[PDB]
Amino acid sequence: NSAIYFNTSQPINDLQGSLAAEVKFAQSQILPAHPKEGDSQPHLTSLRKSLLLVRPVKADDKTPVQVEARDDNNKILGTLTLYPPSSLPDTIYHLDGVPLENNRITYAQHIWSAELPAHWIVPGLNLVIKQGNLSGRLNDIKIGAPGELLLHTIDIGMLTTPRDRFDFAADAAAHREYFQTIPVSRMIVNNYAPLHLKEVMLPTGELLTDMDPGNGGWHSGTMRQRIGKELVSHGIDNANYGLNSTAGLGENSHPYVVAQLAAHNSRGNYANGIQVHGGSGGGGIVTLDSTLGNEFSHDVGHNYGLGHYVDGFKGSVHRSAENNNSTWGWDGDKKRFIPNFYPSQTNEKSCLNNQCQEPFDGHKFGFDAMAGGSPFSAANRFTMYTPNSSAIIQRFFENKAVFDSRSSTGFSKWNADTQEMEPYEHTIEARKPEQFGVPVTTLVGYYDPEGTLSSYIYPAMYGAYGFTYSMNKFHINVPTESQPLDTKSLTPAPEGLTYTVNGQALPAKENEGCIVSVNSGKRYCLPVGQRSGYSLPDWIVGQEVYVDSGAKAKVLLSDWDNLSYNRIGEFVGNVNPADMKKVKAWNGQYLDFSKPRSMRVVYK
Ligand SMILES: [Zn+2]
Repeated sequence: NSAIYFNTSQPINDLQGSLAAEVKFAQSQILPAHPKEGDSQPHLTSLRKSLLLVRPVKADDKTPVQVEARDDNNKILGTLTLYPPSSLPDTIYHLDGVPLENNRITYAQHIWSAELPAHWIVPGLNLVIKQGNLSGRLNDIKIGAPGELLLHTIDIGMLTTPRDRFDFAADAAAHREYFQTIPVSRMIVNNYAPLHLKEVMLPTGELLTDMDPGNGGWHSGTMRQRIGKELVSHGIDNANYGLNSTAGLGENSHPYVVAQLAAHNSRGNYANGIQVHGGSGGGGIVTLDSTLGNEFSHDVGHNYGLGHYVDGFKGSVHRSAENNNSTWGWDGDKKRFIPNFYPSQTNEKSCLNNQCQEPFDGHKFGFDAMAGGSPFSAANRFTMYTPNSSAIIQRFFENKAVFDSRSSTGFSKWNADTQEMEPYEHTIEARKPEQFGVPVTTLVGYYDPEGTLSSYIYPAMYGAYGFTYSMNKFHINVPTESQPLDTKSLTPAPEGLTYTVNGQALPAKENEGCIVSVNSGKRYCLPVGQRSGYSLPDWIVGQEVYVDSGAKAKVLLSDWDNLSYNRIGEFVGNVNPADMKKVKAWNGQYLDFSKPRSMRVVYK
């Protein structure tokens, strides 16, 4: 017994030409080239590596399939030679050993595949697919904004020590696992040092010690709101926006211009004991008890503009291929599909408001993460969003501005009319960061502007990545590099504060020059006036790389160890591997610098 195919649906042609083929892309999920009538699916997100699935209407698993990609200007981007149906990526339930029958599962039969680089996924992209003498064109590809998510993590102890159970924050792989489920180009997970509050001061001017006089719970308690949410979370969000002061009561003062969320763990001593907070999110905040699984995907989901049971059954239940709201996930690092069903054969149906989705070969179909869904396996510790929710999440990111160090305003926002990221003016009067994603010391507390009395500065909060600038609530970001009716001596920041970047690597700064791994996105940066050691670090040597040079900088590369034999190539701006292969060197010849061995960063 062998081969159990998920998608047995009749392929519909998506091309204009000789070749009849169905086309699918795959980022945070498998998405169609042409969505069916009444189906809600996300479209391609700009600047994110995409799988390309080609299913010829008239099957041919033998004749080589090729893809020629062209940009808006009709310049050939590249040519790919697809993998035969036999080489189609497996499920994450597959095991290595040739004769636990999940290994039989395969997405579909007769599907050809390739990987389209991130820099191709930009509005204007057109494909020409050829299968021998046959050819077809896909020239109406919808590509959305390169969406961004900035997520802060802090563990708050309120009249107690921090819980120390923020699994997500302590696990880099979880940041990566979550990135696979959402339709963004870039995700930054910023670590804040845990906050310990032995005393708690309220905007009413009431100092607490020992316990909050009211009751607390999962969704309640005064501290949970005033401190956990407004002071800490909206404090971190507001400081990054440059707002020096806001009211000590309320959430409306938060501008929420960028998709910036401050996720926390909060527990405090109340008049009914130590109460752990959780189960909520919105307006740039996340109150998490469980930081992995459904609670994370739901709470964060709320920040994307989502409610509960989005669009009833049609929108909330994961479906088989003959239906709408049907898809499978994609793990772009593992190079494997994430099926929308549990690995166990329980023969259970998935129902909502009486409607049901029948199981796939015994496997129970999942659930949106705003309708009580849960991860399928430890392969991805997060809940898969249904195509309907994923489409809403995508629209949400596209409509948000982005912190952008290369922008004249420090911000960029998508122009749906010109199909490009354009500068966005942030208003406090114009407000622009002096420093971008630098370590930060977030100073926080309350002050009485009229006086008489009770102004209180809280202990300094320390972040790995933030933005710096030149009763009421104060929230100011100071660069940690500086070293730090009330006065308080500020403790220096602890050591190991680190942020994570998933997807698109961060851009090179003004007087900086990088080479970046096409695979991992891990950068090797040097400032202007600096060179590498004798040879580049072992990790980057032999790797497929792109150059990212700052406005005031120039990148010098050699294909030899030490910038030797005058075999130096000059790279300015953003240069891709294909444009690193025939570059004129200082020694008057054209050389390949696609696998460099030494580097130097100069001005100009
Ligand atoms: Zn909810």
